[PDB]
Amino acid sequence: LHKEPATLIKAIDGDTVKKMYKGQPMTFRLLLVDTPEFNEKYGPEASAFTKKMVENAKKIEVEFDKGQRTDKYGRGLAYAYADGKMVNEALVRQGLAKVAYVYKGNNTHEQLLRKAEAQAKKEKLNIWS
Ligand SMILES: Cc1cn([C@H]2C[C@H](OP(=O)(O)O)[C@@H](COP(=O)(O)O)O2)c(=O)[nH]c1=O
Ligand SMILES: [Ca+2]
Repeated sequence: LHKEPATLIKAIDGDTVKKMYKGQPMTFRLLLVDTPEFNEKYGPEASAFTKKMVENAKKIEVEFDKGQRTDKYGRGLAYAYADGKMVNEALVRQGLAKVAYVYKGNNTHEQLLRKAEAQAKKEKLNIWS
């Protein structure tokens, strides 16, 4: 896989971020994770975590996996990076997202994210508290 440029347009919630990619607006849904909805417990905390991470970044990048690049809603499916740190992993490591939606052929970073979730669980963080 490889990282590609994008710019932030708007953080939407814990696991959706609108970005400009190849010069076009696109809503990205973060691969391999599930944050709570805003109306659910830890939903506002997940939204805030993602928002701060992408708004503070000097450099946003997206990385597509090997398989489908958009979902049935037209959302881009990618790993998002903020100054080189993966947002998807950081959410899971903080107990603000579960590893989820692991479809075959778009699962390159699965084991990395599962390791983060185990550590969040051991620490009883947030969702795991
Ligand atoms: C993360 C992800 C979600 N989706 C779909 C599955 C779910 O369909 P349904 O909408 O029918 O439940 C939905 C979950 O996204 P949200 O967690 O954003 O709701 O998005 C994909 O198809 N591929 C993916 O990689
Ligand atoms: Ca969600």
